[PDB]
Amino acid sequence: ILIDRNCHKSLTHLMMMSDVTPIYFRPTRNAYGILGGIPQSEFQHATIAKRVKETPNATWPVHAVITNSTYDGLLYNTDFIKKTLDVKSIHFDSAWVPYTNFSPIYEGKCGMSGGRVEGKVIYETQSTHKLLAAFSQASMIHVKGDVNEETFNEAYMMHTTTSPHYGIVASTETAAAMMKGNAGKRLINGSIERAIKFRKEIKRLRTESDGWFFDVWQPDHIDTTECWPLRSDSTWH
Amino acid sequence: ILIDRNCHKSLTHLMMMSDVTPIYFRPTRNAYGILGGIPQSEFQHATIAKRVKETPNATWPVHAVITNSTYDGLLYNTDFIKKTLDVKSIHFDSAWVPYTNFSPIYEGKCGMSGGRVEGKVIYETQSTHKLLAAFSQASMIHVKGDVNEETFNEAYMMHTTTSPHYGIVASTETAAAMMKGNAGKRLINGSIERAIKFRKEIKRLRTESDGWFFDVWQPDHIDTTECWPLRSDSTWH
Repeated sequence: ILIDRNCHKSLTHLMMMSDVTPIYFRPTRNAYGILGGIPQSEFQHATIAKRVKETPNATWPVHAVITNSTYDGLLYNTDFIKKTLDVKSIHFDSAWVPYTNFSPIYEGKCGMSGGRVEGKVIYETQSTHKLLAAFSQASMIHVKGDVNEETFNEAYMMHTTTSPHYGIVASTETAAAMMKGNAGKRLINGSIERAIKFRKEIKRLRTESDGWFFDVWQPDHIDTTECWPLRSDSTWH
Repeated sequence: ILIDRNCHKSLTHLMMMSDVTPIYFRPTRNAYGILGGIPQSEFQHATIAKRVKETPNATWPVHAVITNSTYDGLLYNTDFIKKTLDVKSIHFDSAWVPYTNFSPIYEGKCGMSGGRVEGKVIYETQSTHKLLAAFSQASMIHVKGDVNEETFNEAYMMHTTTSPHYGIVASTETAAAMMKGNAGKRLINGSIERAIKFRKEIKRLRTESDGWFFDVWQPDHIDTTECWPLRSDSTWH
């Protein structure tokens, strides 16, 4: 497998249950300690083949797991990933970004963004309770492609319980039901606009106050409702 | 004579016209360059007699000239001066404080404050055009005591012109006429209150702004309409 080093404890637990072998991706980071992302060089065939070559008992990876976004909300250019990562199944551990479909700001920024990619199956495992409105221990597995229906259904049956809490299930479905229509679009756009307005006054109060004040790790000029790209020609990140 | 070192060019010009001999008072000063005042030790008999003793061709002083206030508006405790300065005539060059009588804030802070002092004549030479409302080249000489009327009238006639500008004379009298009644008291109290309110916001804007701001050389807590005394237990001065 190609597992992100910026992973969860759950992926480590998975690797300890199953007889698999890793190549770890190498994310970047700043002096703050914010876990950034994997460079573009570590998704092409050359570096993956090299890291396969200097790993004992390792073959060509048959699966890839990527934390999209990171813990601090750094989305990837997932179209680049789904085009150039030459594995037969790419998994996006989108625990912190489950709200993706419900605003066109996040177009091209999840596993389910864009159409059905050819030759590989895209997994996305939105943690619905985290950022949407759902009871805890609620999650989803969205696939994109063709999978063996009975084998994958049996694998799903393998890890879940047999008598589930129907409150959690009803909350899991009602979370998506809160997002159909105009009310869900109004929710997502209101949340994003409120976040942007909070960001604008926290930078405003920084320049209004005396002495020190709280800074917020964001581009120096933000005034539009978009995912602000991290540019190499700036140094805020 | 006992002339303040914090003097005007006019007093130097006077000393060059007349065959007199000085003992110079020694005012204090801060690092800003603000001319402070003479300490209390240099108005008693011991230091004056000493400075007479180590000055050639010098006798006991028959006149004293004191700049009250200074250029930066530092009034003296003039009752101390009129009690302990043992000369027969004390002159206060009150060019910058002509408005003294018109608010009880300045009680005990001019030559004309208090009653007729015994044994000496107090002069005060308010420059009326400076802080009151009068045309330029206007001034007054207020005396307090008994003077030789014809000799002093002849000395006054000696330096003034013979055909004066009656606009300046009318403005000189109208400046005092602006201060009788309730209108003059309202003028002086309004000016002092406006000054105090300006001082309170300039210290307020200092703590409101970011980075540096203009400071104002005044006590850290001012909220009353009084001449704020310069205390040895504080360091703002």
